[PDB]
Amino acid sequence: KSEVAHRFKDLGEENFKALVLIAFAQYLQQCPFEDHVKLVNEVTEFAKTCVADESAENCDKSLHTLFGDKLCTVATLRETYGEMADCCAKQEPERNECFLQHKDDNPNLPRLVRPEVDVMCTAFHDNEETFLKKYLYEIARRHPYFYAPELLFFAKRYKAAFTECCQAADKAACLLPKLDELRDEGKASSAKQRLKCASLQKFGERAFKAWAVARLSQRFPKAEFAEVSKLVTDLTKVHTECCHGDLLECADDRADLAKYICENQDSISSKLKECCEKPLLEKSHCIAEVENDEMPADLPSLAADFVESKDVCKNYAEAKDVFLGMFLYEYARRHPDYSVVLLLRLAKTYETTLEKCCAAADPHECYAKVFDEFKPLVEEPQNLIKQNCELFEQLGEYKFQNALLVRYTKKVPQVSTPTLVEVSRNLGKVGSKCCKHPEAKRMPCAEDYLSVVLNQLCVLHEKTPVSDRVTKCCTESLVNRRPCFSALEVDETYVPKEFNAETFTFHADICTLSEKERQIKKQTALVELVKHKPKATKEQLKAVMDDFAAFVEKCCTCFAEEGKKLVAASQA
Ligand SMILES: CCCCCCCCCCCCCCCCCC(=O)O
Ligand SMILES: *N1=[C]C2=[C][C]=[C][C]=C2N2[C]C3=[C][C]=[C][C]=C3[B@]21[O]
Ligand SMILES: CCCCCCCCCCCCCCCC(=O)O
Repeated sequence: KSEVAHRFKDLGEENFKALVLIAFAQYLQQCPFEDHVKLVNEVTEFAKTCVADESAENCDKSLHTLFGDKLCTVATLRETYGEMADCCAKQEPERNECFLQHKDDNPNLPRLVRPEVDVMCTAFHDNEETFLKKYLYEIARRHPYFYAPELLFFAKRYKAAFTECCQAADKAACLLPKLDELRDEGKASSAKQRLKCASLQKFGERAFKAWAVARLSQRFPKAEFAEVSKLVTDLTKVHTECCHGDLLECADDRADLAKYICENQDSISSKLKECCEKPLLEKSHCIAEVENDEMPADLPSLAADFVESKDVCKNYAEAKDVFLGMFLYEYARRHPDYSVVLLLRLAKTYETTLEKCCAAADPHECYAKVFDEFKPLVEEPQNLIKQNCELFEQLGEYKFQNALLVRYTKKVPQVSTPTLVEVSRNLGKVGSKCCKHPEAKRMPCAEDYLSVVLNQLCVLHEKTPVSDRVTKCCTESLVNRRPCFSALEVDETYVPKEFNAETFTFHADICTLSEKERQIKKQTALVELVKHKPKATKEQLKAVMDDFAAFVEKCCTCFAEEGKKLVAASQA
């Protein structure tokens, strides 16, 4: 079975010529684009010889072998990959394992910098195949562990924005907003894939399955616990393998899970019809982002089996993870409106309760009212979402972001100004995205988007530690991470920042700037305003903000004239 030829079929020549490009670009991050093009063309030509004759020359070697063979022929030594060239002296599965250990992950590559809209649409027109292929090359060499089929999914959406906006009226009003959402979603996926690999190693796979049972029970409410438990086991085995870095081994386990799910749709979900009729690449991908199946009508209460029962301590003791997983599965399938972390708080609370009750003379009397403990935990994110979405409606996205700047700078003023501006604007975005949902779908939307922003804040703070309270909340636990950040009181031991005079100086270049960039600096100064006087309160801050609005809108030169009056007047 010639694997290079079989891969070429059922996957398509176009997807083959793109995955081979992403694959080699993830290893040879230093080699130029045109050098990569020949290698993809050479592998494509060689694959075509195996397509025309499966038992031809060098067509009997498997995927890792021909990959490793072609990779060890590029004068890899002395060209950055000196150590990676030493992998050639090994053989499978040591040579490929050696290749994975030498992915740079942090290559000293310049910021990509997008060209002008007219330049891109012209380059996209005159040479579309070369234009898009350079896009895959430049992104794959900077994200060496980004799952290649997933990176290919973004390339299609990248091309869809160019075909529509390049033949339009105001192209920049069409293309540029699509590219930013595309680039933002690309960073979110990259950080999500890493957060899940780090969560697997830091906290162990016992807690990883708990996250998977809850999410899968919400996704597949019409599935038995045994099916959900098997899907969680296989899904964990896939993530454990895909975090090693090997694309080929990750893809095969990822395709076997989709095949099993499509063969057992009648015992998993009713919403996997059009999902399972997609090709190999999209099948595994679409199932990951599948809508929750309809909840089974007339589901009994969890009072019977988990709090009343007759004897439940015996059931919990023999399997202190299965019985907790059955409670999590039954609670999650009934509450698709809860976040995954909320359901884990209820289970962990139900866990700590049983161990204190089953360690008592009358365990039943100890756990007789365990469900009263869940009400405060369910109402805590609900009140936070409603209090913040309502404050978002009466403010708009911008003024909601500024209310978050003041609130979070006063909590941790030690955080750098560019990080406080970035995190607060992204936290305002989850308001513009999730408050447009009803209460039945607001908590999961917030959980998914907050997990992206809160992790981005942590990885920035991890590389440059600054606050102990940010460090504790960032390394506590992924279940208690959000309640940790929301429980931060304002910093009382913080000494006010010194009045840097130039920081509050503006120069009328902000008059004609950029709607984002103009308010980036308008929000940067607001952070520096709060850092200088951390005891200003909203009334005085709304006064200085109102005084700045009249100073900026009118005097737009005078920025030094009226500016000096503002600084002295604000000193109050
Ligand atoms: C975001 C891209 C990650 C790439 C590696 C993913 C490895 C594991 C993904 C395999 C899942 C296949 C679909 C499983 C169906 C479960 C749906 C769900 O994830 O909630
Ligand atoms: N992702 C995500 C997350 C976060 C935190 C913790 C954990 C986790 N995990 C698990 C699962 C299941 C299903 C789907 C997805 C997922 B992940 O990986
Ligand atoms: C910089 C500190 C960020 C703190 C984030 C507080 C934002 C609160 C908004 C409502 C939180 C909703 C969380 C739902 C998921 C969960 O149960 O934690």
